[PDB]
Amino acid sequence: SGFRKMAFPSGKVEGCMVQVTCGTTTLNGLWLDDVVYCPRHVICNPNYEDLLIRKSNHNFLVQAGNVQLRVIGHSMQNCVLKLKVDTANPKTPKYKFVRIQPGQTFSVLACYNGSPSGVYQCAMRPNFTIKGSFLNGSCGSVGFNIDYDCVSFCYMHHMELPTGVHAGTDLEGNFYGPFVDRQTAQAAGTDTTITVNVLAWLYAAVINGDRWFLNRFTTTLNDFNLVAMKYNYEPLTQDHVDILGPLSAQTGIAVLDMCASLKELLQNGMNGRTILGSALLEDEFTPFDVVRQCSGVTF
Amino acid sequence: SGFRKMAFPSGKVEGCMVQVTCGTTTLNGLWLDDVVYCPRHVICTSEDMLNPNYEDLLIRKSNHNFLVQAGNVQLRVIGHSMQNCVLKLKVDTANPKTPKYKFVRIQPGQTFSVLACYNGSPSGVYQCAMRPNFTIKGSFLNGSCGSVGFNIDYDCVSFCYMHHMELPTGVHAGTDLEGNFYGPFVDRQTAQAAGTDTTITVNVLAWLYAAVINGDRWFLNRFTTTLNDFNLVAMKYNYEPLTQDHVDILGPLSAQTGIAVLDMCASLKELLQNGMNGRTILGSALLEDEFTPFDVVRQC
Ligand SMILES: CN(C)CCOc1ccc2cncc(NC(=O)Cc3cccc(Cl)c3)c2c1
Ligand SMILES: CN(C)CCOc1ccc2cncc(NC(=O)Cc3cccc(Cl)c3)c2c1
Ligand SMILES: [Cl-]
Repeated sequence: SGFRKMAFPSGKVEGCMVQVTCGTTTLNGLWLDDVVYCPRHVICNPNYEDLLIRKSNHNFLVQAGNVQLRVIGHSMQNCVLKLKVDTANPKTPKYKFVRIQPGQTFSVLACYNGSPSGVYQCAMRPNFTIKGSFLNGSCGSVGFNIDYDCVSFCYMHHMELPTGVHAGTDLEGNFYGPFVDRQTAQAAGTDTTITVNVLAWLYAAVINGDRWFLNRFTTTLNDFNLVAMKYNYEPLTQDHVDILGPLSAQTGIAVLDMCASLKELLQNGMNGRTILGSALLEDEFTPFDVVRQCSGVTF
Repeated sequence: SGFRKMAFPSGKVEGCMVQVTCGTTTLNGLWLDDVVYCPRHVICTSEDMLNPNYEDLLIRKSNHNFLVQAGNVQLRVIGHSMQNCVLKLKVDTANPKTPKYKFVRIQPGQTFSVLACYNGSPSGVYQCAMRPNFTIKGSFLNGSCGSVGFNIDYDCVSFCYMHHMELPTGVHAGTDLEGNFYGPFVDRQTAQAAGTDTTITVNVLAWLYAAVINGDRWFLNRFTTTLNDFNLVAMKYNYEPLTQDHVDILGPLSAQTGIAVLDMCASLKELLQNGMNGRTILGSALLEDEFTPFDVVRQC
């Protein structure tokens, strides 16, 4: 029993964190094989290729623990700077660079000065921002998932937006959202609730003995979406319905049956009650996260 | 900016998790130097659990009865002893991944990270607090026994908890790394219930200071209170009594924000009386008590 916001064990990622200094700027790098990846704004209207041509290898000070790494080359790929180093990381794990979709969750290893300080779980919002916990010096901190023994790197922190939310890129330097790496007026779009995740979390509550919100009713997918659109909820697709299949079979509650409960929770509230210790409807657990936490899959 | 429930990086602890098998039972062990620590109930059957005589069950065991597995490698047990509710298995190999560590006993209200394991393999990490009733609201399934709770302050891992059992209400009970249970619990299948739980008042106050640091002041009021008047109101909402130690410990946050501890106590009294009125504090619709004053100073 129990339901916590759970992160993947961070060990394979900790062995990759390095500190990158260029001039006055100091941020974090991800050392995989003989390449260190970090936000390109470490060299900072910035014409980045023009700023980079002026730089030489010995301008970038890379520090892995108490050891200095020697930069032997550098290139830029989108908004990430790739520093070729003289030493391959012996702690390099089995890895992939993956681009995630909004609604998908991942673990964040927050670092300052190449040293990991905390791990937390979070979701890529529909507006492409992440509601993270980051201070100055956290840039270059990475987001990941683990599949067996393969670490899938999906996010690298770049900046904080005026509302306190965070923006960054995949490990190929492509931003998530309509954001740019520079000092200019940028705002996060209006956010929406990840409907499929709230439903998965309602199924997790049923599995943990919380059934007060269930009813005898059902709904059509169109009628549910007409209601969901009124409450700033993401539209529920037939793919979402298919993906919720295993949880529906395990609990004996049809997806459109659980949708009718969510409909009543939106129109009438919780009435002083809680679900899984929460007074709000939680959307940062995917259907897979619910299944993994209620089966015990190890890494 | 931002405020998340954050766990310590689990890497130093992952390198210590092993699988311990004794007969039909399989649980997790903590391999530090040449010793593997695990719950002593690994020697028990489900029948034995009612009234087990551990000394009697252990005298009948030999080193080769305990199968210890570290990854794909089998460890050879060369000795065994019992210390309170923990079984200490002397192994022939010292763990090369052994970090700098301490065994610490925590007090209720203190937080720690839990690395949940099944079959000696870590599956997840989460942050949680030792409740005033000595239970932990964890996320544990069958096979999680032997999973540990820790804090990693600076370069040292301070082991403070080892999982032993789940209580009928879904909450968890365990020991410090010396085998001493937290709470009036026993490693026995007897009628045991968690006491009535209370809110960790000092932690809610620290979390209110964290919200002020992050720009949220809607909950503040022009009132102050005496410590006694605050505790008389707090008791009625099942809140732990706030002591003068708690007031002293909240000093740095009080100085940083410019809000006196008894002034913040006045906001909490009002919040307990009025609720949130559709508003949230740090993205929460409830008053959060699993962030200590030290956690707030570390994260903000
Ligand atoms: C001096 N004091 C006010 C600094 C604290 O500021 C902060 C505070 C919190 C931060 C959290 N994450 C990431 C930061 N970094 C940035 O957003 C830097 C930046 C600026 C313009 C464009 C880009 Cl791409 C990146 C954070 C900086
Ligand atoms: C359905 N049931 C028979 C399966 C087991 O379910 C569970 C489910 C969740 C569990 C979480 N933590 C720890 C468990 N283990 C124990 O409580 C084992 C035990 C029993 C009596 C006394 C002691 Cl000291 C220890 C959990 C077992
Ligand atoms: Cl303590």
